[PDB]
Amino acid sequence: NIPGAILHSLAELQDGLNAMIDPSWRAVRSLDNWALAITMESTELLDSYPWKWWKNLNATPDLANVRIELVDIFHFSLSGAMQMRSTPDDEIPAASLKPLKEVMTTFLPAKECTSDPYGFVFFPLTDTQNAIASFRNIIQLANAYRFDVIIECIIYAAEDLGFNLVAYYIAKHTLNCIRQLSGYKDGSYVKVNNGVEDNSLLHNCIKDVSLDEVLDADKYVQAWNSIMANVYEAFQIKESDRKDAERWFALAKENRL
Amino acid sequence: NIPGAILHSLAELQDGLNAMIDPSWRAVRSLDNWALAITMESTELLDSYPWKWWKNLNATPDLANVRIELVDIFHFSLSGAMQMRSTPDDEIPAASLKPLKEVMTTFLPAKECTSDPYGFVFFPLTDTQNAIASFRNIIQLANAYRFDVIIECIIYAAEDLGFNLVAYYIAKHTLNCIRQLSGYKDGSYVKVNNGVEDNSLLHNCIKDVSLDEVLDADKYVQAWNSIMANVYEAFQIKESDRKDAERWFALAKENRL
Ligand SMILES: O=c1ccn([C@H]2C[C@H](O)[C@@H](COP(=O)(O)NP(=O)(O)OP(=O)(O)O)O2)c(=O)[nH]1
Ligand SMILES: O=c1ccn([C@H]2C[C@H](O)[C@@H](COP(=O)(O)NP(=O)(O)OP(=O)(O)O)O2)c(=O)[nH]1
Ligand SMILES: [Ca+2]
Ligand SMILES: [Ca+2]
Ligand SMILES: [Ca+2]
Ligand SMILES: [Ca+2]
Repeated sequence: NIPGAILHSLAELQDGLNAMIDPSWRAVRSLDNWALAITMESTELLDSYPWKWWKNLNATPDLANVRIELVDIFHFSLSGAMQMRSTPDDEIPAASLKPLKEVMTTFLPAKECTSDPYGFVFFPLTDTQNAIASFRNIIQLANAYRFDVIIECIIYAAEDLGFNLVAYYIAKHTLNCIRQLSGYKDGSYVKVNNGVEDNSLLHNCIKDVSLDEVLDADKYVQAWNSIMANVYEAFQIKESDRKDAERWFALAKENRL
Repeated sequence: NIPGAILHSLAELQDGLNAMIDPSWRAVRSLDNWALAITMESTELLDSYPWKWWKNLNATPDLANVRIELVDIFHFSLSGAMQMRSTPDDEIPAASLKPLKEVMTTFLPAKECTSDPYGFVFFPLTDTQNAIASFRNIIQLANAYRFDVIIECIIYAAEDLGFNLVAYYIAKHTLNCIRQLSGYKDGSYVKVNNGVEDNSLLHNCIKDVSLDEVLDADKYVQAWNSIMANVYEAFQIKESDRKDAERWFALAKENRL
């Protein structure tokens, strides 16, 4: 799905969000931090499905929420990948250098099913049993620091669930920025404001964005900016507290220098 | 901490709760089900701690909630252990028969610390970094079906956090029963009723119970019955909808026949 130059641009966005949280995030964060964050998000993903046999039987999967949780994993996976790229070779943990088969047991659904390219995520993801096996595997990828592999898995999940991964990433990226501006660190952010969850507003912010537009080498920057603005406008954020893509790219290009 | 005959009696309680959920639970449930449930609970446990570096900085650990989450893991671990005991030898998965070192990477805190007997959980559990390493290990035990090992870990955690594991188990066991009577399956249960979480009521139901009383070979049944009644009374449950220990033991003894 995603061209290399687009993925590089997403990483730059991720770098800027991470730096907003902590200027020297590479020096302060650890590979285990990102692995933990992914593990935690993966359980939020699974909680979108009616996996419990003792509660809410015959509930249908919250597939809309799944979009969000996939994008959250993606943020942490991009982060872990560049944490790895920045890790000196002699500080790379053994689990990430050993054969994958030696550090992971792979889980499979009972019923026959499509797979992603690797042997890890299963379709359709409308199916609870496919989702369970999928994200038990993701947690084991995380534990073995295979952030790049997790990234591929997410793109295929997004393909199957029939949503625009990149568009959703920019929307949530923007919300993540918004939360840091609005007291997320000090506990004053109202995440569920008047019964409504902040994530739930993001869907309407991406209805107007096409698959070709968000990945198109010429069009992507304008399209990402329009998602950004939609999200900032949805949260009543003043113009002067906003950033655009170019700005995130600029902050990354000087962070690299 | 816990004598063998007491653990056997807890298993009988667990068997009865599981049968209330599904009469033939051994035939319908799988080892992966219990492993998944433990994985999910372990993330709820970790969410009691200020592990996030981007939210609610300098929050203190919800150690009271930790008690509950530990007991939830215990319920699923007892369940997995007797699922294993009931699994024909040729259906036992390889991960549970291989050397533990071959199916698990063990996580350690950075700072020096006490351990439980096995090499898996770290003290004090007032420390976020100890908790993180502890439950990343628990999830890997779960994935390798080491339910009995998880059980030992929980007893040592309870020792360090200075609470009565068995007393808390009976209280939550009773609440689990109460939820099944009150529409948990069909979605009509009010878990957060008037802003208050049901689990949060359980603490006052165990203040009057001592460590010696709940494990004492003569006294344990009366003590467990009094916790049971306290919990049923805390949720306004009519006498005729209650069960006592003897009753759970009786239901187990005929389920075995
Ligand atoms: O250094 C970071 C830290 C967080 N994040 C982002 C990624 C992810 O999209 C987001 C997740 O934040 P939370 O887990 O705090 N909340 P979420 O959006 O999952 O809702 P919930 O509170 O229900 O978990 O945090 C970063 O990108 N970089
Ligand atoms: O077959 C089962 C299924 C559930 N259980 C119990 C064990 C555990 O104490 C309890 C957990 O139920 P939930 O996860 O539904 N709710 P919890 O108490 O963790 O609160 P929350 O909804 O916040 O997860 O279910 C059994 O004992 N046997
Ligand atoms: Ca989260
Ligand atoms: Ca999330
Ligand atoms: Ca739970
Ligand atoms: Ca729980």
